[PDB]
Amino acid sequence: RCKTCSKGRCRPKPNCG
Repeated sequence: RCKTCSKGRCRPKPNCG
């Protein structure tokens, strides 16, 4: 549960790929 979805956008984490 490291990946987070921005407000409206959904992208991978910088360190948690």
